[PDB]
Amino acid sequence: PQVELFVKAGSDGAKIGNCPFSQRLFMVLWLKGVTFNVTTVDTKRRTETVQKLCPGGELPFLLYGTEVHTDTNKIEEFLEAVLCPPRYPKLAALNPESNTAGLDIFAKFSAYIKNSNPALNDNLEKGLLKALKVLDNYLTSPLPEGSQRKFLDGNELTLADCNLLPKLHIVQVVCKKYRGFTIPEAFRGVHRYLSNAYAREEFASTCPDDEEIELAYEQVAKALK
Repeated sequence: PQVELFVKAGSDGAKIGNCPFSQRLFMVLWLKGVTFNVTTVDTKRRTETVQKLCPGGELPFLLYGTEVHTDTNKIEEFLEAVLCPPRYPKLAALNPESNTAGLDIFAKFSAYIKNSNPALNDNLEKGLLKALKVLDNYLTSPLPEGSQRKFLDGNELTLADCNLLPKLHIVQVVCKKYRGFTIPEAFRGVHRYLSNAYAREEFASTCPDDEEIELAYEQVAKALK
């Protein structure tokens, strides 16, 4: 059945905009190998059909045949269940820990980048570094089930990566631009993971361009005074 994903539009009302939820679903659909289409939505000038398909304005959203699906988590669950073998590969992680590792980074980043007071930056930057180190330890330690492995759960991209990678990419782009902050080179696990991810088109190609991510954070990110 025809699959159509509706995602937020970026700065010019047309390009794909910054949104880790949209990118997560794009990655899942690409990894499944299903035929699908994508439609961008300018939250300041939505179309009639969209105004009707999704009255509440939640984005992203998905159309499966003629049925609308909302809530990124529920949409992902649905896709894993219905796009299944032998036609399409199972993307779920085997190690439960893969599904939480590094998830806390994004919130820590968000608090860190919204803060402008230098006294508080010392603490938030350290909390961000700490969360990055915990992820690094997960990536360097062998997994119970299934280190030098490429991704969170092994050598194949799973649903866990589809959630985390978009978020980490935003962290990197925004932190570098607005704070000159880079993920420590000391964190080899995190760096190898990001390099391995960037080599995969499913991630690289679904990243909005840096300026779009930067501009998405213009009224969020503050300079430290």
